[PDB]
Amino acid sequence: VPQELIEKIKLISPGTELRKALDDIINANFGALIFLVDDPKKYEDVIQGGFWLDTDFSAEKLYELSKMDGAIVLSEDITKIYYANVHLVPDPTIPTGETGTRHRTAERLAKQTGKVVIAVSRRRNIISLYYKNYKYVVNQVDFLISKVTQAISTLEKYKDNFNKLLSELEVLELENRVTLADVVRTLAKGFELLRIVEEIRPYIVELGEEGRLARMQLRELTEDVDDLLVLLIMDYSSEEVEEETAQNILQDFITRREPSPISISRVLGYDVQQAAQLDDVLVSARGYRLLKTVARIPLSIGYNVVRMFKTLDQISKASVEDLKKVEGIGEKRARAISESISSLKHRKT
Amino acid sequence: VPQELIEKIKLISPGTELRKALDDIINANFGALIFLVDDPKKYEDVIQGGFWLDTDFSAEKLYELSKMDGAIVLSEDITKIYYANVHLVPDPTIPTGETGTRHRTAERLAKQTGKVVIAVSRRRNIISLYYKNYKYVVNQVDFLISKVTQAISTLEKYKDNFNKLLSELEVLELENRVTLADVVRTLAKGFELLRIVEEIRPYIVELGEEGRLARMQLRELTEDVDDLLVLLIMDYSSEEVEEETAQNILQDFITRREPSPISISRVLGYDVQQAAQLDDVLVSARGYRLLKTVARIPLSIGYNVVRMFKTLDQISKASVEDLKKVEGIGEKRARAISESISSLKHRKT
Amino acid sequence: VPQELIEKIKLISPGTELRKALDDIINANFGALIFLVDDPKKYEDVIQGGFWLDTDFSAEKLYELSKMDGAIVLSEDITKIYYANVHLVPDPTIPTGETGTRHRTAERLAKQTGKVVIAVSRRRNIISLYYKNYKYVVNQVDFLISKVTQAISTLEKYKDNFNKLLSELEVLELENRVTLADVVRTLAKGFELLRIVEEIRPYIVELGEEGRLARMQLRELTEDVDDLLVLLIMDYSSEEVEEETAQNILQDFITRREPSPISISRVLGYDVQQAAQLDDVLVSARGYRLLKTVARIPLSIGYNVVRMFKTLDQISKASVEDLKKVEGIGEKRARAISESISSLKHRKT
Amino acid sequence: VPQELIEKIKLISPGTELRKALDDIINANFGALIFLVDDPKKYEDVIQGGFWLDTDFSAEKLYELSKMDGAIVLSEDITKIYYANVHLVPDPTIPTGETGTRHRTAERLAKQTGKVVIAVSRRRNIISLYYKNYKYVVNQVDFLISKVTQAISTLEKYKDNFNKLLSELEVLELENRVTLADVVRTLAKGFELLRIVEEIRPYIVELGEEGRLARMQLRELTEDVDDLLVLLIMDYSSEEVEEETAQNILQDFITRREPSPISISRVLGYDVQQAAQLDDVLVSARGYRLLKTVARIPLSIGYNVVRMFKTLDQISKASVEDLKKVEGIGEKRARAISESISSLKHRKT
Ligand SMILES: Nc1ncnc2c1ncn2[C@@H]1O[C@@H]2COP(=O)(O)O[C@H]3[C@@H](O)[C@H](n4cnc5c(N)ncnc54)O[C@@H]3COP(=O)(O)O[C@H]2[C@H]1O
Ligand SMILES: Nc1ncnc2c1ncn2[C@@H]1O[C@@H]2COP(=O)(O)O[C@H]3[C@@H](O)[C@H](n4cnc5c(N)ncnc54)O[C@@H]3COP(=O)(O)O[C@H]2[C@H]1O
Ligand SMILES: Nc1ncnc2c1ncn2[C@@H]1O[C@@H]2COP(=O)(O)O[C@H]3[C@@H](O)[C@H](n4cnc5c(N)ncnc54)O[C@@H]3COP(=O)(O)O[C@H]2[C@H]1O
Ligand SMILES: Nc1ncnc2c1ncn2[C@@H]1O[C@@H]2COP(=O)(O)O[C@H]3[C@@H](O)[C@H](n4cnc5c(N)ncnc54)O[C@@H]3COP(=O)(O)O[C@H]2[C@H]1O
Repeated sequence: VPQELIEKIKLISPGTELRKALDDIINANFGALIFLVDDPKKYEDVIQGGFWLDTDFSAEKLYELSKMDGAIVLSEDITKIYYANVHLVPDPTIPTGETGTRHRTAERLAKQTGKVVIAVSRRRNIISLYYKNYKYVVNQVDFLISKVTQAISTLEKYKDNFNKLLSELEVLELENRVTLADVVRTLAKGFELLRIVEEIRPYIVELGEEGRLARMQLRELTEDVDDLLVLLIMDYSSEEVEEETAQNILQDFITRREPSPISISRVLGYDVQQAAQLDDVLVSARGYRLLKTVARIPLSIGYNVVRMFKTLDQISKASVEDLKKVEGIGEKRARAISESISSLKHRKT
Repeated sequence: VPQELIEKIKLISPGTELRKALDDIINANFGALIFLVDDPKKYEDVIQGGFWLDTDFSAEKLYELSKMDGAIVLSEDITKIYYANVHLVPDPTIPTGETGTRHRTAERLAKQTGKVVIAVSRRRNIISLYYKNYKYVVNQVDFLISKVTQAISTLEKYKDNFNKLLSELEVLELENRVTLADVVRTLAKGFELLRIVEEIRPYIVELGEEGRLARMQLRELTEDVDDLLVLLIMDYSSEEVEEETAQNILQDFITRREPSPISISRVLGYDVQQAAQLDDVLVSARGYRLLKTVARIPLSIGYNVVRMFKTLDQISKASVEDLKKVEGIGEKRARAISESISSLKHRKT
Repeated sequence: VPQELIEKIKLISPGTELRKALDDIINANFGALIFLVDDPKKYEDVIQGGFWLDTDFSAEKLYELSKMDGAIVLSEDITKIYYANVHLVPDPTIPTGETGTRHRTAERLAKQTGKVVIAVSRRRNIISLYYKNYKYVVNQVDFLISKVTQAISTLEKYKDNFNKLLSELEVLELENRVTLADVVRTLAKGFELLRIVEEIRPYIVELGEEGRLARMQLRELTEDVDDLLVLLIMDYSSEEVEEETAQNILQDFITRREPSPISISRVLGYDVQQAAQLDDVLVSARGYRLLKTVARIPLSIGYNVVRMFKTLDQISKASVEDLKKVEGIGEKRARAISESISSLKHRKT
Repeated sequence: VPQELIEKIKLISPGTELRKALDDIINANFGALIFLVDDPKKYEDVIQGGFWLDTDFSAEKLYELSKMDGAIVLSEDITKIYYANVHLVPDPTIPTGETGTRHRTAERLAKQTGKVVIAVSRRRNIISLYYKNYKYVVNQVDFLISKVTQAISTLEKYKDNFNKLLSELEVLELENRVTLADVVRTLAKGFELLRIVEEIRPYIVELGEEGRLARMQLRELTEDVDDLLVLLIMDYSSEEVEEETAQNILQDFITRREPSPISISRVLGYDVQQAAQLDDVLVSARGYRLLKTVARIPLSIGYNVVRMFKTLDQISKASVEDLKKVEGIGEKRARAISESISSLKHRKT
């Protein structure tokens, strides 16, 4: 959805004065045809009759004016009401796939002028926004909340399964018994979880102010998921991979590519044919995930540790003395690494 | 519910153009009587007057036409609108249990012609679909979402209890202190959980496109439950049982038979009279569940392991050398089996 | 709420044909005044004019008849429609606190005849049922579902807190460091949880068929809570207490008495003044809870074990030989008791 | 929101007879203009015509009277209905930002008389309450329940994350490996959780009787959170801090100040510049949290223990003999402290 169009959508999103007025118009079953222009004098060819108002905008004024037949003309920033009860006359030759005089008029005028035109039928509760060659149907909050609440509840389920796969993989990592199947399975669920987030995003935006709690819920649920997926990619990719490259891997599986077993294993650098082979491939974590998230060791410094010990397994066997031989690790970071790992092994395994 | 009827239901399920039109008809309180035929010329005996249109179908056209009294005649694939404002005259002698001219007309015409007839009253919000001798009442999405959301919330509860019973049984299995009561109790909850899924299924289908999130939620919640139940049956049945036979046991308790303690113990091969005897019967897991789900050993190969060690208890005491004496188990699978079991015992017990 | 009245409520609960008709009447904004009698000939003094029908009842017939002014007279079992469009004339001297002719008429007639009278106003969506001197207002399903869904969600919260208190008490029990405060705190939450269940019960009943999922949810959530509370009472009461007596203690705190710290400690047999003293009183579990729920030892036999070992602490130190000296405990039950306890200590502590 | 205004809001909150009447007025689309005064005789200058009633108030009476045009005059405590169908004539010169005769009249009269004036338009479902220079818009229960249910669901998410941070910090505390980052992160989530509670509070109040379940849910979810945050502040502040001072720290971050890392660390007494330095600062718990919440040692006595051992780490190494050297700790409290700590270390680490 183009950004130039997303900007216009904000104009009638829950929270704005304009939307408050449109909600009331809908509740009263009045119809509405609103034309947003900047220079009223320049549309004497498409705007006919009505009353010249040139007054300050307000939700109550718009509502009251919508009681009359015809269209209302507002300024682009919704600060002035220019005309009311006007007859809009766009070029009849302009193609339109709309039905009815009001919507056909709205699409034609928007295409002809490159301006925003809002239409509301008397019987229905949707707001149709036309801008240039675009058409966006805005829904009432109740419909949006139902979809968003369902999506969140769905996300909770995926997240619960992600957490179980993660704790299981954690045990396998600490014991160095991880297979490519385990890794890919965890990444797959992580990619599916973030995809759901991406798909509900437009619903959230459209909710405007009414989407505050929904946003907070999405944040609490998916907080550090992205980072976690990036660290897993770095820890299990066939060959050393830069963080940015890992983040790009993530972005691709979250939008373009499809998170299938073989496909994920393929992008990780493993030449696998059948998904049954995944259980056959053994892999050892580099150690980034634990070093950063648990030992609180910056990636730039974690590279150094991996460069020397190569795997988490070796890192877990290294003494403080051993660890201090690494650039960037003093008695403090050496203790943190050593202690955080020995603590997890004892508690988890 | 016959499949030939489920096909017709899809025609007016959320997502289709036809349903979009019917939703609008309902919202406007217009009534509707739609007849779906393939060869319009062949019904001159039941179709009278009106206007011959023979035009391409669209939701807006259907809606506009429903403003007139009478019936609308569409093509079976909903691509053409043949007539509008017609008088439908089915045989008056045909039996009908419907009330009112419109619904009695619809049921008679559907029975007389073997075709689909859709009726909508002006005052109510349900869609009545008649086909041959069938009648299916389709509900609005809001009603369906309420029932489905409740069922899912209910499933979450059953699943939480299933998970607790499973972790408890896991401890008992690793310690070899399982009784027939423990097994049957876990299977019972598992059968009750899947039954709920089966009962909400028609609601999900009827939701059409609006049932996407609901489906994803059901999948995340019951993902590997079926497999798990089949493996339990294989591990605790009185005598060795094939997977297919286990899957058939599952299908029966999920639809036909009732998951009562004694009944489940009976089908497992145990001659028990009172449910109080279940706590008295000791049983030892064959080992399939752990071998497949944890060691990732294919059932065909797990049979071999069980054939030799007979029980999970013995399998847990076998060394890698011991395990490698089995056909299909090399140093890799022997390690996986041995390590995965010793890890669970240490962590869980 | 009297049972004789609960019986009449069932007549118009979701699921019945009568309620289906009333729902439609409400949806159409028609009013309704229904009189349920067994012998129509015997009310010529309160029933005037209208049409004598004496026909079989059906939802559609009732609905159609409600289009006329006046009242409808049905048979008590809702199988016949006796009159329609009648004028009901109860004694004007009978006291009534209702407003409007229809509701004042309904209450007077119900009091005068001891029969059921149902009233529905044209503008509102509630069903008012009058029977003798009772009046019950039945609500639409949507209102009931909202309250019930909220209550269940609330129960989930109390249950989560109950579970945390229980696992904490479990640790304390296995270690024999329980104080009267710990016990009372757990019982209090358990009494509050079951009370909520008792308060939502009428809402559930009133939901009729539409309350199936709600019931299943309440069952899964509070399944073995009652038993658990009874066993705790038996394990921590100051002096040995019979099961029935424990169940009566439970029933009282779930309805009559208020679950306050001191009050619960008082009824347990402990003479405590301030709630601050609770942390000062040390108590040792008899062992019933663990013996029955974990070792699967019947209470009649558990009494024997307690009679000899006195406390769970001693029971946990007893060998199989020691345990077998008890009446009712053989090598099987001795092993179960010994093994189940040693397993919990190892896993939990 | 001023308390003098909150008092007036209660007058029309769900549960009151007045609100029951207003809900009905709204459902019937009747309008309403209600004036609440104590001495009717004293407003002959703003009250004109209508009917003098001087009768007892009831919901049905108010409803019936609202069918007439004009205003209704009630007594301040809602016990009497003084006038009906009156013309209200407040001073036209008084400033008003309202639209329409009814709302402009209501705001003017409330400002002019310092009394409560309630306005309801025929088309909308909100109740507008005017009092002196205040204006409060009351919403229907369905709107409030949706917001409250969302907020609670959001709180559940924050609480789940708080619990995970707490268990993680618990491990770090028992092992004495806590950094200022860990502490601040936990406090931040705790401050964000309580803030949400504070923001939903007005919605809860406005729900009146319909907010009972909502309140119970908020209580179960945030039960001992405040105490826990206060104890953390006491355990990790740079210098010894009194409980009251800790509670004041809490109140500030829950309303005035913003819970940002550096800001929280700053108020704790640590001179930190960048949030990256937090991971660099090591801190040791005083021991209050564990002493009070786990050992059940009063803060007044816990001060003594800390005064001597200084840190939880030292407290965990102290023998019963060592602990008994402290004022206020006998064999009982010494055992509780020693045993509760050794139990946590064994179970958690
Ligand atoms: N060129 C044409 N071709 C065929 N029929 C025509 C027509 N012009 C007017 N009508 C018929 O008259 C109806 C009502 O016209 P009206 O101006 O009151 O009431 C109108 C008007 O207030 C507004 N509206 C529609 N087009 C407009 C425009 N170009 N400019 C300003 N307002 C418009 O929307 C209302 C409803 O529109 P709707 O089509 O549902 O309803 C239309 C339509 O059935
Ligand atoms: N054979 C008969 N016996 C008794 N009464 C008769 C009748 N034929 C017509 N009516 C009376 O006239 C009403 C309205 O007829 P209408 O054609 O406008 O309005 C009709 C019509 O547009 C449509 N409809 C019903 N039957 C139809 C049919 N066989 N073919 C096409 N349209 C039909 O449904 C609308 C409402 O039907 P509804 O029964 O509620 O309402 C009926 C009914 O009360
Ligand atoms: N004794 C009386 N005193 C004062 N006013 C009187 C009255 N009798 C009749 N009315 C006035 O006439 C209105 C409509 O009478 P209606 O019979 O059409 O329409 C009635 C009638 O169909 C039904 N209904 C009420 N009482 C009934 C009864 N005793 N028997 C059968 N039907 C009754 O409920 C409808 C609405 O009742 P509602 O009171 O709202 O509306 C009443 C009321 O304002
Ligand atoms: N001074 C004035 N300036 C301009 N127009 C005037 C006016 N006085 C009356 N009207 C016009 O008459 C309409 C209806 O008057 P009404 O008394 O029936 O019906 C009224 C009345 O029952 C009530 N209401 C409004 N102001 C009131 C007041 N000061 N005292 C008592 N009742 C009032 O609210 C109803 C609707 O008010 P609404 O303004 O929507 O509708 C008003 C308005 O369009």
